Amino acid sequence: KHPWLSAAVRLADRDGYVLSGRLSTVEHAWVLDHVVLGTVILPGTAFVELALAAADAVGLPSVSELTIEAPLALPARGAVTLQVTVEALDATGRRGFAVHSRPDGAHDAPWTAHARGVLGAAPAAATTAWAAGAWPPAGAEPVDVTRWVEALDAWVGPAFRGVTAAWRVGRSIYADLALPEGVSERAQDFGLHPALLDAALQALLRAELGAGSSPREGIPMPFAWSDVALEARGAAALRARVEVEDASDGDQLAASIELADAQGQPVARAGTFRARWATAEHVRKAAAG
Repeated sequence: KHPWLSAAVRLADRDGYVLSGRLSTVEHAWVLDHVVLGTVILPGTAFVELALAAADAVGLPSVSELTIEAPLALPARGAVTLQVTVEALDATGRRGFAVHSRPDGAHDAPWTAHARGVLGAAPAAATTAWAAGAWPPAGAEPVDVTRWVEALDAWVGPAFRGVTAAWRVGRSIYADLALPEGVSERAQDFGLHPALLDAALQALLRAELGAGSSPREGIPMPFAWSDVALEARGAAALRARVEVEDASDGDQLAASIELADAQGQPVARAGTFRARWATAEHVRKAAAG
């Protein structure tokens, strides 16, 4: 089952699936803590979670690609209806998909597309030996996760403060991630709780927007993910390795993410995450539609 998807229909007239559900900000008030430069939107890691749920429903192991097209503005006390569409399996073993929402109750309001991509085979496994033994890895320098970062600390609520400690060795950020109290109780209901995957992004941003960085307007916003596969569902706390790619584009940030459980074993990996710097007005306008 899933907290946000209540039906998974295998289509009868073509090779495809339609997953439907509902996201209530009363039942899941934690999502409202995701305030982005003043605008309340669902975290993009929630689209990853929904795509991972679709992969499980259709028997594929990975989200090969996901593009975020438009944010999902969250009602202060209401619900949105969700739909995940999954297309036919092609000769390379891949399926297109899309994630959509519409305001709850308005049964002929138009659907809004938030994310699209392709489901497929899983990429190569990555060791989690970095999570075993010495922690942090030898030679690490601390990242002060309590140091103020305006773009995060001015805005987000408690569910989106999920980094308990972080360090860096060169391009690799190592972090302890944990869902806050209250929020953690639902972790077992998700494939990968969106606030827990978002904590890996928080660790990256605190490292990149922190001490010694040049000030910049706004915040990097995820727009694309590649090769995201879960090995274990329902985790509440993790160790993370976030390896930053050398940025060939000054307006973008890119990294891989690897997550390990408390026993040192793999939980999930994202081959690539890509973000682009966005201003407050850009986010406001995008959420307004």
